[PDB]
Amino acid sequence: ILGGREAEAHARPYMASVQLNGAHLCGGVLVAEQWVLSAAHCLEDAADGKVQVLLGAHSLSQPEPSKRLYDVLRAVPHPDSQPDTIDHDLLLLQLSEKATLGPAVRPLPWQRVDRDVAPGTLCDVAGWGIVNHAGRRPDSLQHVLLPVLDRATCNRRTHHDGAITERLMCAESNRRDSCKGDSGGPLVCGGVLEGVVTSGSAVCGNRKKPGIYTRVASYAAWIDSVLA
Repeated sequence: ILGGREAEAHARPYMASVQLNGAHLCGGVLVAEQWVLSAAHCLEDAADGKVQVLLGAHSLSQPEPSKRLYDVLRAVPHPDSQPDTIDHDLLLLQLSEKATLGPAVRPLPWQRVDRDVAPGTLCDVAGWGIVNHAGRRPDSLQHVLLPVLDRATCNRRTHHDGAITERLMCAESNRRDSCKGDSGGPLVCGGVLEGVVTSGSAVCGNRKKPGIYTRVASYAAWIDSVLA
């Protein structure tokens, strides 16, 4: 997270660290007691390759009562996701067992009605992604507040050139943006999960390139069917 701030420890009890071989790979959001939502590309490339999810965490390395590592029973990427596209870039992970809920671990309500988030709404995105252009990554969770950018403006050639579908959304990324390792992370509006960070970035904070987030409401049907 670029242009952010260390978050209050465990103030976002839904926050997940999706992990590969003991290292933070991606953000994630606990959406049901045994299900975490993330990005499909976090996993694409394959793995062979131990995937796990850290819940109740603030610091990735330091001891905390609420920290708990879960093995993953099944990785369900969205079947229409492709390793070379930003489209349908969602991944569901069933935990080895239902999560132990508490002040530091709680599922987050997500959006099921397929309407756009009003442009100008301030939404909260958190993660352990790189914090500067030199590529340094935080030990503890960062967050930032970003205004939602209208899709029309986000589709201008200078920005993303018509690529932002009705299934995607944009947030302003002028000095403040989500970066590499923030993928799969949650974009949260008024206490409700609206976005999942897609593939970005490392080219983090270019205002001419807004942050792209997959709209969860667009994949409500899919999420439910996997969860049943």
